[PDB]
Amino acid sequence: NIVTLTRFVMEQGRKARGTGEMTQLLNSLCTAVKAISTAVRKAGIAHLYGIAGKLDVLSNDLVINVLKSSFATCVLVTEEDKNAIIVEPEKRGKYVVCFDPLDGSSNIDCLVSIGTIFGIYRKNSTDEPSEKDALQPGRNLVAAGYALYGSATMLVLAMVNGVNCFMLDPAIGEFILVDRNVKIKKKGSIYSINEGYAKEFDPAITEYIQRKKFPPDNSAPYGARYVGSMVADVHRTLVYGGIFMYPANKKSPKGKLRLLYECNPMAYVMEKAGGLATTGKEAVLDIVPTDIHQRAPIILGSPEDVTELLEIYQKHA
Amino acid sequence: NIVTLTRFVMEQGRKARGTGEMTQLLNSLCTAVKAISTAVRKAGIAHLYGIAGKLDVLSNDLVINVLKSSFATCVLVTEEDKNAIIVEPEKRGKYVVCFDPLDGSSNIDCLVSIGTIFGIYRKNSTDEPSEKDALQPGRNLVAAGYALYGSATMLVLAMVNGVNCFMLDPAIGEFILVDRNVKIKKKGSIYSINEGYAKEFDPAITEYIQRKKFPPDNSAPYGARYVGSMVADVHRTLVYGGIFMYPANKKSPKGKLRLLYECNPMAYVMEKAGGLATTGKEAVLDIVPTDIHQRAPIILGSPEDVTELLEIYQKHA
Amino acid sequence: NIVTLTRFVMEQGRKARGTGEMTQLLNSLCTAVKAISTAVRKAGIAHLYGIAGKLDVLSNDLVINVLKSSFATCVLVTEEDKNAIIVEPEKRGKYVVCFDPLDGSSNIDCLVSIGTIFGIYRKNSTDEPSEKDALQPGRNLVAAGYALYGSATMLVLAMVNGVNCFMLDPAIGEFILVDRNVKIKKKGSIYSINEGYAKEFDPAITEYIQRKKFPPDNSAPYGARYVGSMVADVHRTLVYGGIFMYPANKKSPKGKLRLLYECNPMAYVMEKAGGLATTGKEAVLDIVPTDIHQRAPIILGSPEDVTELLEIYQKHA
Amino acid sequence: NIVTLTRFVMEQGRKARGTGEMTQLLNSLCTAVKAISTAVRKAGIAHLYGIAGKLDVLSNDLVINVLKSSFATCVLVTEEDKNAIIVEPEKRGKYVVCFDPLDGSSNIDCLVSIGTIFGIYRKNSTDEPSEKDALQPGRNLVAAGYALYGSATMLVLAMVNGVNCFMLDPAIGEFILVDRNVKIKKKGSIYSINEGYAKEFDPAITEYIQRKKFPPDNSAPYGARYVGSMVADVHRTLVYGGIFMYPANKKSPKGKLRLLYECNPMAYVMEKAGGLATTGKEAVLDIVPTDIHQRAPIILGSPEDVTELLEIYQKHA
Ligand SMILES: Nc1ncnc2c1ncn2[C@@H]1O[C@H](COP(=O)(O)O)[C@@H](O)[C@H]1O
Ligand SMILES: Nc1ncnc2c1ncn2[C@@H]1O[C@H](COP(=O)(O)O)[C@@H](O)[C@H]1O
Ligand SMILES: Nc1ncnc2c1ncn2[C@@H]1O[C@H](COP(=O)(O)O)[C@@H](O)[C@H]1O
Ligand SMILES: Nc1ncnc2c1ncn2[C@@H]1O[C@H](COP(=O)(O)O)[C@@H](O)[C@H]1O
Ligand SMILES: O=P(O)(O)OC[C@@H]1O[C@H](COP(=O)(O)O)[C@@H](O)[C@@H]1O
Ligand SMILES: O=P(O)(O)OC[C@@H]1O[C@H](COP(=O)(O)O)[C@@H](O)[C@@H]1O
Ligand SMILES: O=P(O)(O)OC[C@@H]1O[C@H](COP(=O)(O)O)[C@@H](O)[C@@H]1O
Ligand SMILES: O=P(O)(O)OC[C@@H]1O[C@H](COP(=O)(O)O)[C@@H](O)[C@@H]1O
Ligand SMILES: [Mn+2]
Ligand SMILES: [Mn+2]
Ligand SMILES: [Mn+2]
Ligand SMILES: [Mn+2]
Ligand SMILES: [Mn+2]
Ligand SMILES: [Mn+2]
Ligand SMILES: [Mn+2]
Ligand SMILES: [Mn+2]
Repeated sequence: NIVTLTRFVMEQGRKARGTGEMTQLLNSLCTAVKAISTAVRKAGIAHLYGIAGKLDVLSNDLVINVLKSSFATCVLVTEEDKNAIIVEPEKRGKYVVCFDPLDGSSNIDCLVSIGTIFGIYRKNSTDEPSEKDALQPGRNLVAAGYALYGSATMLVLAMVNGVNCFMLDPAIGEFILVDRNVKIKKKGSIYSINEGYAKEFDPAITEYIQRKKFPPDNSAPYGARYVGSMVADVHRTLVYGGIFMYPANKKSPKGKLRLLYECNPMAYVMEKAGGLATTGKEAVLDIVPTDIHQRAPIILGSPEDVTELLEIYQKHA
Repeated sequence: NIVTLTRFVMEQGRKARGTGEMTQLLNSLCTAVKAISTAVRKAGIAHLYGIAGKLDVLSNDLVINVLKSSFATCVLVTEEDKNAIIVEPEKRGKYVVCFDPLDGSSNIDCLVSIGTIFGIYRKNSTDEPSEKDALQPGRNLVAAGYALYGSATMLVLAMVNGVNCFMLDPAIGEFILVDRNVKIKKKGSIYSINEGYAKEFDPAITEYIQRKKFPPDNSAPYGARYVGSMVADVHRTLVYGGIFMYPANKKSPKGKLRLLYECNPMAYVMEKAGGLATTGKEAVLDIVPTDIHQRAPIILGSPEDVTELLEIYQKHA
Repeated sequence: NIVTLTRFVMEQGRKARGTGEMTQLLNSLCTAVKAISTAVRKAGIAHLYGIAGKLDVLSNDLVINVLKSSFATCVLVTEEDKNAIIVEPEKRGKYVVCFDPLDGSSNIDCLVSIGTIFGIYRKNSTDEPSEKDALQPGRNLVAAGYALYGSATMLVLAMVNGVNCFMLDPAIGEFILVDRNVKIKKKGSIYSINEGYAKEFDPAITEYIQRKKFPPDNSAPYGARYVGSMVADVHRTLVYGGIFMYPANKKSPKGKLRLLYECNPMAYVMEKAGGLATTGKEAVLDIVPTDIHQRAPIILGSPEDVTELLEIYQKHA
Repeated sequence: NIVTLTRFVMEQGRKARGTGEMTQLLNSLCTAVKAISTAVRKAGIAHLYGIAGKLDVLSNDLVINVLKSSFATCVLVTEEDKNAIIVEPEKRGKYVVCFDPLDGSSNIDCLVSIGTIFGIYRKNSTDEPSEKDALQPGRNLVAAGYALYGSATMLVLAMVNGVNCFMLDPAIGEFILVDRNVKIKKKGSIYSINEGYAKEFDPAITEYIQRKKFPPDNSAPYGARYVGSMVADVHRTLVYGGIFMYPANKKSPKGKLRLLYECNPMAYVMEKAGGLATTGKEAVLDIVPTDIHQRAPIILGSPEDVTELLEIYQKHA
């Protein structure tokens, strides 16, 4: 028998004996992702083209409104907003959601895969809700995941007991569990980084890449892929294995990727799947935020590949 | 005042005083592509998962039957078929069609952007049609193009008069003309190649790559992108500018990409767009095929970038 | 802020402090209706028509499998099955569902509106579940409603606190609450019956109809409508007002419509909306079943119209 | 070996050595109907309901702009417009098109089946186009038909060679030919009329109705059906057989149905299908219009049923 995301979430919330506050939140997210998927695939575009009678601003408004109406949140952090968003008391819930409504928005014009990233924290210090409430290490995540709008739409949800992937059936608007308890390969054979910044890479990265192209033991070099869309690159890593890197350089001394809504959620997903997610010096999830839009270096993927690179880092210390 | 593919193809058939056989063909292509797009986004997967108690193969069948049902074709060449398909004399038309029904199939599991590529030739001769009718240099192409199933489904059609882009509106099942008479940029800022093969590159490629990462005139380096699906990489090249490369290496000293249904259509779109497509030695469209599944090295993109690499190819000539 | 069926159901289940067993059941139904709607609108028909590579049997299999997997039911009664269906212990829940998967199936060939009807009972006598468990008067319904596949798809759900209508947005696969706490007009102006059986009508009906066409006080006669699909006729009644009748005659001495899955659910819906639902002699909901496929005469609609007819019945007694 | 509307219309244009102007027109109609169908099934309603913070009018605009964008029309007559629409000489073609963009609009709130009706005339004359160009008897129709938005969306197209039915596959946005060269039954078993007007009927209608309920030769009575939407009632008549009637009464001694865009197209489809369409006195197609919004009585359906009533009309002549 088939398993939909709606059934799964509910069953899990029943086992966890929750009051159903999180369940509603996860039901709101799902509805939000289906709506973004539809707009991304361009339904109704003929109307812009005069059969007479913006995509990340819309996506932002969809996540915000749908999360608010779930009555399960109190603090919202969007890549698109400068400050955290405090929900009105009338709609307050106990959850804090950090999300990137549409990641890889430069790529929209080229029809490159894009996605939505989200991380959910439980408000802990019960004071008037505020920004500080979102400043929690990723180790404190109740749930995280992402929706990828690629050749098909997929939702990857990670929670304490594992990672699960749901495929969207757009004919009936239901996500079907297609992969249960996902685990990443120990060792991969694809590395993914923008080599256009080779001139600014630290020595460890430099040595790593060279080791991938020209392996000491004459083995096969790793294949290279770099879609340029984090959700897409990270999704291929999780599913196929390998390592993804966006280390610090010059144009980004602390990395380009934001911690709250890009790095933490993917680090969480990777960890539950049996992979590693480091900064080069430290685990991404243990970092204590100081700014909601903070950036952080990130290297994630199969444990052996990440370990190997980490060995090289120590070597240059 | 909206232009749909169906309206466009008809007007063009009228201006060219065609008998309507090529229009019927292009209409059948539009229909096959809409059908493939739908199976790619997974409409109906719930049934596979028992809601009531391959893709590469389905795509081939869709194109083949839809094309045959057009009564405008005599010879069909597919990446999936060892031998060329000769049409039943009952449905035999005068067009030769070369296609790759689903390119990037290995990427399906990762949900990377995939696509369909086709090149149309007019049967030149008067004897029984045969494989030999497809063996024409790409310079003889009547029409060529591709459909990209990415975040949105797009059809790019190139003919003598130029290149046009049609976005699929999945709500009404109609391709809408969104970019007319497209021209690639003279010079881009992105290079695209699988650097996992560095060990295998000839000295000209190696030096070019080096010039892009460490510019000798101290100009900003190029960004790197390599989705891993030709249609996706080329489509980004066409719209954003830059260069795409898949030169020869241990993986066949002859290149990986197939000439008839991958390189030619793309070389044809590029040239019509004001760009270049070369093997490093000769222009792709001028190669006289000798085998329907003949591979060939290819470099395409903005003219200035392609000419720069051609010069390096000279310097090592 | 918008309200989806998924949110609404959950919120209601939280207020009712249910263990979430019914909530899952209602979530399963919703998924089932979206799947039937898609098949009814003919998605994928091109495949039957050879773009190379039953509707009530399918609908039946969809309801059954989806209800079973909800783990919330123990007894299923379908118009399509001779005997009640006893769920395996592994999947048992406390609910009994009586449904007509696709009503108005003759009408399929003519594209006439069709629908799904369902009534839900709570297993009371806790013995090994069986048919007798379904033999409960409709007054014992926990929930009932229907999905109408007309110009648009709608789900009408009735429960103890009222009637609510949800419109299906097929772009995102979500039912949106569009009408809250529905109440029928006191008096209507449309009567609906198959006058083709005039020769077999009892005197009361005969007098009623004649009173509608030739009103004693020279008022405007009632308009007449008779789609021939109960869900469609009953839905226009509920929404617009009036009276619907399928009384006993000769070819059907006890009426044609079945009590468990056609009469009870619509009587329940009508009652919560402030309308009446009689047999001519008695209220439909108070009848105690003796057979699962039992038939029963039915007259329902606005209270004044039904009362008026009931007065006439008493008159001929 | 599947036939899509687009393929069919093209082949027919080719067999008739058309210049392709009528084909462009029929293609624009197919596109408008797909667009209307989508707005009817409510795709996107979630937006109306604030998911991110008329129908009659939208339908008119869709048909009007899509038709004008065809460059095959000079005069457009719509039920919604007081005056005929004269096309800008820049887009002026030679076709006159009469349509009711959304028939049964009052039924929208009840979700009853609704439809689009059109009749196409060839402008016969050489002076400035005007309203007067639409005033041709229906016998002069080049093409006529309708789209029914019911449980599935169907397009019925009638031309000189016959009547064909195309079912819309909303998954790929393509009409598929499912019923070829349709012929109505000689005699049916269903009559369709609004008996709420009994008080107003002329003696011929009254007697006929009486013959159907109480057959003088003791044969089975006719079943009654009256959805209340012409396209729905007529479409059922065409496919299942029988008779449909909307004679004159207090509601205009001239009938309710409009001649140019409701009666003629339907009379034309019926006649091409081997049936009859009469006002009781004359055939509908032979009436010479005098006003674009001229109403006319109509009776159509199986020939034997229509001839029986015509005889009664004689008996009271
Ligand atoms: N849908 C669910 N899936 C997984 N865990 C859940 C679910 N619902 C609740 N829980 C867990 O129970 C806690 C409290 O639930 P709640 O009352 O809904 O806020 C959450 O923070 C989770 O830790
Ligand atoms: N739809 C069309 N678009 C562009 N060119 C066309 C079209 N139809 C025909 N032509 C051209 O006219 C030639 C003959 O058309 P045909 O008679 O249909 O085989 C083609 O090979 C093209 O060169
Ligand atoms: N989704 C809901 N909507 C309305 N009432 C509910 C809901 N869930 C539970 N209830 C009520 O609570 C009872 C027991 O709930 P349950 O434990 O889910 O079986 C049901 O039989 C209803 O009476
Ligand atoms: N697609 C078509 N289907 C059927 N008949 C057509 C078609 N196109 C043209 N014809 C016929 O040929 C005539 C002239 O066509 P046209 O030159 O396109 O205006 C029409 O008025 C019809 O009588
Ligand atoms: O548009 P966003 O939200 O800023 O995302 C762009 C990000 O940019 C990274 C790649 O940027 P580079 O061009 O520097 O490689 C990705 O992996 C992220 O998706
Ligand atoms: O379409 P195909 O026949 O399945 O081939 C996939 C191709 O493979 C190339 C990538 O190959 P590498 O892994 O060798 O870079 C792409 O650029 C093309 O999409
Ligand atoms: O196909 P079903 O499930 O038997 O439904 C037909 C029923 O039949 C009634 C009308 O039948 P008559 O032809 O006797 O009026 C409706 O109101 C019901 O929908
Ligand atoms: O399409 P319109 O202009 O809105 O008219 C609706 C029509 O109205 C007739 C029904 O009228 P009565 O209520 O008078 O039977 C139908 O048969 C037609 O669909
Ligand atoms: Mn963003
Ligand atoms: Mn981002
Ligand atoms: Mn292929
Ligand atoms: Mn290929
Ligand atoms: Mn049934
Ligand atoms: Mn039934
Ligand atoms: Mn109208
Ligand atoms: Mn009308």
